[PDB]
Amino acid sequence: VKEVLFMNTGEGESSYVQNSSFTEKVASMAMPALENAVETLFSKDFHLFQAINAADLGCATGPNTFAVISTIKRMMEKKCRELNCQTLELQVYMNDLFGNDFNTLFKGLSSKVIEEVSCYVMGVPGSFHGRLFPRNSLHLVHSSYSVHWLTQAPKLALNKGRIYISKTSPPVVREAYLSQFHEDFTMFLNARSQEVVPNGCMVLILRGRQSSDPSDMQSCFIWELLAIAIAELVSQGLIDEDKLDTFNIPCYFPSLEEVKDIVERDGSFTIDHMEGFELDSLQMQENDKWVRGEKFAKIVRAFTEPIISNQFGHEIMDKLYDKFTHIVVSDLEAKLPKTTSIILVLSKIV
Amino acid sequence: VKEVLFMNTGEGESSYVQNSSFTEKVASMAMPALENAVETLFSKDFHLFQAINAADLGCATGPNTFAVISTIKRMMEKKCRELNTLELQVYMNDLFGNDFNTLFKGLSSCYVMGVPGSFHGRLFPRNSLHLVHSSYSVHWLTQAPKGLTSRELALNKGRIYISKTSPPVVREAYLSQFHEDFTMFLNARSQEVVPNGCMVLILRGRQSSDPSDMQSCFIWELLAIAIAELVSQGLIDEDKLDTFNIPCYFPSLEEVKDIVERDGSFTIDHMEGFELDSLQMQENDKWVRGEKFAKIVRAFTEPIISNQFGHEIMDKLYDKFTHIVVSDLEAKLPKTTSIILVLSKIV
Ligand SMILES: Nc1ncnc2c1ncn2[C@@H]1O[C@H](CSCC[C@H](N)C(=O)O)[C@@H](O)[C@H]1O
Ligand SMILES: Cn1c(=O)c2c([nH]c(=O)n2C)n(C)c1=O
Ligand SMILES: Cn1c(=O)c2c([nH]c(=O)n2C)n(C)c1=O
Repeated sequence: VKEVLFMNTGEGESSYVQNSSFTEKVASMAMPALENAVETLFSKDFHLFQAINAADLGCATGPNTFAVISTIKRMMEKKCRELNCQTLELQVYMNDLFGNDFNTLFKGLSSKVIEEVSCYVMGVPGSFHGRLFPRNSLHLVHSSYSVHWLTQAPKLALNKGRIYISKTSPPVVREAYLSQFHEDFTMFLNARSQEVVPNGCMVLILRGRQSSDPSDMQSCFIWELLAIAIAELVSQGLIDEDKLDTFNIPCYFPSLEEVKDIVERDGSFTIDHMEGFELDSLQMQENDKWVRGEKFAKIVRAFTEPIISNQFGHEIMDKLYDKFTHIVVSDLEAKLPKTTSIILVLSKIV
Repeated sequence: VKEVLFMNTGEGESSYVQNSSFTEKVASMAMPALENAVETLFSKDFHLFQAINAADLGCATGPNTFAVISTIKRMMEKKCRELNTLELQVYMNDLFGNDFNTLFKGLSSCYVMGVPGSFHGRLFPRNSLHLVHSSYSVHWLTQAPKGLTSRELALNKGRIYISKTSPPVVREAYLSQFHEDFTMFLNARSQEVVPNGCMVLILRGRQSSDPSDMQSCFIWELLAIAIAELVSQGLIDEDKLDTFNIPCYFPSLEEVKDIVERDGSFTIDHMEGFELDSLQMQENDKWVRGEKFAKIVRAFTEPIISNQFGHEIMDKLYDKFTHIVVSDLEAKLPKTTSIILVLSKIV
């Protein structure tokens, strides 16, 4: 399951790295959260000797992951100047599933090194649902749009005819995802529990929703639209529907209260600061519906192609996303509901 | 060179991972050297608490780097029980362009991480390493040795390494460079290894103490002729074979010592040499056993050579290589001398 989850490898031509415009803005909207978090590590005083270990979980191949490395070093070098002490060292651990194209990210990481603080970038392949780093190895943890991806799909059963929680899917389809996120998030939080230094800090950003029920269009339109495009191909006979009935995507966008309660029960890290914000799903600067759709199709296909192609096949991929782009521009007039995101800042209690 | 050096990236059939034939034997001989060093770290006692950091500097995409990790972890498993809750952190280090995807594809308490970059510079935080390993990686320079230019034409015309048909300065030139680059490796590593930490490094060198001995440099010699013959055919430019010199050096046992002596940070617990057959030689067909030697040569020299002559004429080059090895020498070459060197931070 984690053996086939990742984003478009390479390159970048219509891959993940080229189509990372939206997610870069989420980091931009949550950059101060990191900046404050770095300052707290300096207020801790204990982390000033001798080296500070930070890590980004779920870095893909895209240009977003060294954005935060830049802010961490910049902020660190700034407070390094106030302390008037050139001893600060920084080791950064970039984490993603094995299937990820590290060479593309490495080639990207190769350019930005090459200065008060030295920076050491290491790559850590593997799932973050288990333990990745030795005990008390991390002062700071950062994660953007990677937490919501589940360990496994929630569990002749059926979620007809969708790949996700919808208005057309009652009722354990909503409940399973809820308990499943609790299942996966707990592993994550608990695996971190032994990984982060006491009084450490944590900054998590994931895609969620403000609605009480996730079947609302704003919450689940990506999967609802994907579910339509695959279903229409079944009408054409290109794909068998019983595969669509069976396939549901291992991912989940939760509400803030659900997310809080998830962190509360496991009293490892107290919630320093939580917040929910909605960005315009796509820009929206183009008056051409095809332009808005294509830019949004290529970015949606970018982070969904490998996980979907596993179930439906490499070959038919091109036709599905073309049908998906079409119903966005023509059927939906290049207009989509807002996209909620959740800034989640924690600090280990032990 | 740091940008354009990597082993053959991929997974078959010319990839270095499929061509680990020779190196897996060297790792076997240095396994006891590795076995002991891992145990001396336990003798250092302080390393019991709390987690031990190991680093392989030069792991390619081949499976040989897992061979080193497996024994660190397995040896520790026995040491902990007698001592009665441990953790190991292994860093895989290599240049960029290294098929870490292939590396990590072959990959899948012990937590391993990938560290891209040269070991001629800083790679790890200060006082963070207890044990460091590097097999057949250190003898690569960061550049063609200085002093092969210009004077103002020149100089190793027409070969790619130290040979008989060459001015006396090339022996000094290659020894000059290696000294400089190795110091930086020792200099950089001097500030990462914990005090009384351990460092086990493996490279190949000469036993003849003369750089131009056929035994010591047959690989580059057999290549140099292989390139040269294809030059006569007009297939490859002539000036290129002359100007280009390979960024690698095979030091003597005594020459290694000085380098380590000059830089007082590391002391020598042990240092030895062992010569292995360049090929087996357990096979009867020369034309079908020299190819395996030809394949593994192509596994680590294709990218560094394709860079200067283009990948366009590569296939014909190693075709002559195999021909030279299997016809001229009748599939018989001098043994490859390998060097085990065990060090400790003098702090
Ligand atoms: N269980 C898991 N363990 C480790 N990484 C995971 C994971 N589930 C999803 N991911 C990774 O999380 C990534 C989200 S895309 C990365 C988001 C952001 N643009 C950035 O560059 O940081 C994907 O590459 C995916 O491989
Ligand atoms: C659910 N979700 C998105 O919606 C999204 C992602 N990156 C984008 O740019 N978008 C829009 N990823 C990574 C994802 O997980
Ligand atoms: C110079 N040189 C070799 O000659 C060699 C290597 N691997 C082997 O199997 N051989 C023989 N490597 C890694 C190397 O750099």
